[PDB]
Amino acid sequence: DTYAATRYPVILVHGLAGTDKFANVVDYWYGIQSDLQSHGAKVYVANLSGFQSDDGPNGRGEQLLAYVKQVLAATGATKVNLIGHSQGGLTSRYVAAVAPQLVASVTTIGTPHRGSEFADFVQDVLKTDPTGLSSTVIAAFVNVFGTLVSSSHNTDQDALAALRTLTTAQTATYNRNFPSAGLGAPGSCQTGAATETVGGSQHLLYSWGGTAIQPTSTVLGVTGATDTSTGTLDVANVTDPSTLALLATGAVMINRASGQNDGLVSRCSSLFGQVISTSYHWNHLDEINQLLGVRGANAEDPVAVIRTHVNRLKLQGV
Ligand SMILES: [Ca+2]
Repeated sequence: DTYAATRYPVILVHGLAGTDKFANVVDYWYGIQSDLQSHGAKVYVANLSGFQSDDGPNGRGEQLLAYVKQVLAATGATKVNLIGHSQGGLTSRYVAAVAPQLVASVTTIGTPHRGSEFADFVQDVLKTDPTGLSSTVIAAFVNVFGTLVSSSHNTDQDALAALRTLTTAQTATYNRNFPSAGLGAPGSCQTGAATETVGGSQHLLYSWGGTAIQPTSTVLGVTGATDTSTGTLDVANVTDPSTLALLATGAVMINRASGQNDGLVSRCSSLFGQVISTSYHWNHLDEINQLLGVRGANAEDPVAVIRTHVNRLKLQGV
């Protein structure tokens, strides 16, 4: 029907990616491209595997720019609507920066705009252990990464490179080089503006995230955390391995003062443009309806949220 029939094509920009160029990427936004298409959206999913950072000369941002130009040629459209998850939001920021006239909006879904405390933690472990692996938490993350992408003769080094880009230092510098009206003050834990007229082009800036992992009590110097997406004996804890894994990574973050997170990105780091909500009982993969659609008892429907938003865009005139 036309519910999600925006004026400009929607491009879904994945974040967690492997190193193999010749990879497969349709099922990252699990069940989302089809749903959007059923509602009239013209949806394209970018594959940016084999590129690490966004701002190189031969990086993800330039790749995505390429893809945006291809989609436009294929559709006879003049602008696109970028929706990005995790690093995907950061590289959507790059294209809008670099080519204002081709972008109608930039939406962020759990993007570590001010980095990740878990990514920070990992860089410290690697000072001592180059493999990471003596930390069970890191090892948990590596297996989750692997399940979401695949072993393609490896999971290990890709998993780690994925977090490299996302450290507080790294994003600090990125933002310095790639200013957006959508970002608030460093350290304020507030957003910027909902729009931005860059190069005669106004941009609709949106974001949302999930704060399923909540801190609880400090005893003996350590502060607990709770997953608030699950119910007691939740099957999602067995059926989906990322559920507890991201509670573990999320607990590390909490003990590095992140303070409410999806287990990878904290609430404050997530904020960009018009924040639709950060109240979702989601951990980092529930956001993309992931690990094959399993969510805890209290997690909202990822697919409805994104669809409602693509309709929002239709109503805003993009
Ligand atoms: Ca899940």
